[PDB]
Amino acid sequence: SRSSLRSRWGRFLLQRGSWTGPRC
Repeated sequence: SRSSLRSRWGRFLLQRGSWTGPRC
């Protein structure tokens, strides 16, 4: 299935909302 675009925001978002590492 096309879970590479409609699902990319699934794990990716976690890097912007779940991964608040030391960076601005």
